[PDB]
Amino acid sequence: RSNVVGLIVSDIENVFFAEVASGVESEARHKGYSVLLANTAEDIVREREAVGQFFERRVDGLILAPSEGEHDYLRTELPKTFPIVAVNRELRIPGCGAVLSENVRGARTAVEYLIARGHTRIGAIVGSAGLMTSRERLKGFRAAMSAAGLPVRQEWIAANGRDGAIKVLTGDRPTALLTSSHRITEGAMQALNVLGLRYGPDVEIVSFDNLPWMAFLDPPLPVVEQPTRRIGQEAMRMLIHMIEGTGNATEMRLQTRFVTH
Amino acid sequence: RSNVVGLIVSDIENVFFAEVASGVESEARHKGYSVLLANTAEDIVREREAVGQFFERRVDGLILAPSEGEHDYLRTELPKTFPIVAVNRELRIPGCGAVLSENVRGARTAVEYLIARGHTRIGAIVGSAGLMTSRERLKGFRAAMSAAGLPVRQEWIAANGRDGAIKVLTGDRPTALLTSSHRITEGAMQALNVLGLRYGPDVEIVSFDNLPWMAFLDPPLPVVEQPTRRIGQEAMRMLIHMIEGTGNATEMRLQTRFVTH
Repeated sequence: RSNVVGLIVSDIENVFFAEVASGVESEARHKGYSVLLANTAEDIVREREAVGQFFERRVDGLILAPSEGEHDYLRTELPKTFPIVAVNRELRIPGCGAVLSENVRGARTAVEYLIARGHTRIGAIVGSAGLMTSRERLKGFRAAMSAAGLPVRQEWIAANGRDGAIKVLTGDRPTALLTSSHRITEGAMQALNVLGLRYGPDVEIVSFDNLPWMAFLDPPLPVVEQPTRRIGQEAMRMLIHMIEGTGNATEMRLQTRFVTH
Repeated sequence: RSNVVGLIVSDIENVFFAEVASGVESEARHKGYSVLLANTAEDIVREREAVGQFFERRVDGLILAPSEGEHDYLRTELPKTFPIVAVNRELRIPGCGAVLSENVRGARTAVEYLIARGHTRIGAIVGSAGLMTSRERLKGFRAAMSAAGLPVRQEWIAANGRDGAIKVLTGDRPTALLTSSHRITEGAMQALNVLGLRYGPDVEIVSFDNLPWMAFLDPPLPVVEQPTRRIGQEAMRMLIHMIEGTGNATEMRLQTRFVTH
């Protein structure tokens, strides 16, 4: 009834979220909704403040890219009729929708690709260990390695992640890494030349997130592309259904695609 | 009096604008304003629709990253008392504030660096020829060349820019290029290997925008860093003054810094 929706993002400066936001804004606009923006910069205290601020302003609903931390307040501080849909990371709160990527499958595909190239010492640098995304991407890694009968040393796993990369690469160090996002891939690239190692001959990398600069390297960095704008567009579509009473909250898993270039 | 401000951005998916939006949102929040977001994707017809949409919702004012096109409709379709501050590109409408970078200075500094390295065949790939940013970044280039007594062939100038790069680099082609943003730098990188040329020994590059990937290259790509967050914060600060009657619209030029890595 107000035709305003609240979009709260954990990091607008990260291009993943910016493109999610573009899909949200494009859908809302096509349907005649306005979009209130808040950026939390991964601070849960700010996320809570924006939730309360957006609620008091009586937005019709919230699209939330959650920051790392507890989200129980959402279930006790808000009416059960206030529609929320999460992107990227799930809430695990009854009634809250989620639009999420197929992380397990994408990671398993990326790592198989490395295995098919002849890597056996393969590691993984992920972001914060507690996240749904880190957890599922790590899981895909383990499943690929397991199916190939390749053992995985825990010292090969780390949770920018430059320091993590630097630690796993100064170990029987891996010849290959799965990185869980473009920003971690940045930190891995920083670790290589901190350690004097050579992207390519010394270490190969498969990453999530399809950034143009990854294609400029030699070899081109293979990536798992996430359907960022579609995540945004579908969250807004599910939020609108919830608001106008034409549909339910659900967990939607969207396809990723492996790009080898 | 509503405590809502309209942020209209020409391309939220471009990291430049995402970081400006971040600065705007952080300053609005600190002052108890909310931010409605529109993304135009560089379409002036969408810009005008957002402006009208935001005005009818009675936002207190607008921060506008202008899309290329005519902006006189601002001056005729809005009350003179409606505060507007532009970022990145100026409006040239009486009463509208602007928060811009020091484009001439930063470009001259980057090109002088190339000249101090021993480049004499130096070109420039800029974005759309009309824009204030392209115009000023080109001017800085010419002033550096001039001061060094190095002649510039027009055919070294092009206004992604992959095609423009491909064109200037298949000419007495330059050994170095100024590129006017990270997105143009992507197109020049694309051109290099379309042409079979080598970043480095064949063509060097200085760019605006400080992206982490630029430092992974060999050599590292020197950049003119823009104060993106501060541009957003100050544009919001100016706009708030204008709304609460505590200050005036003006043109602010913000310091950029040259990063060689």
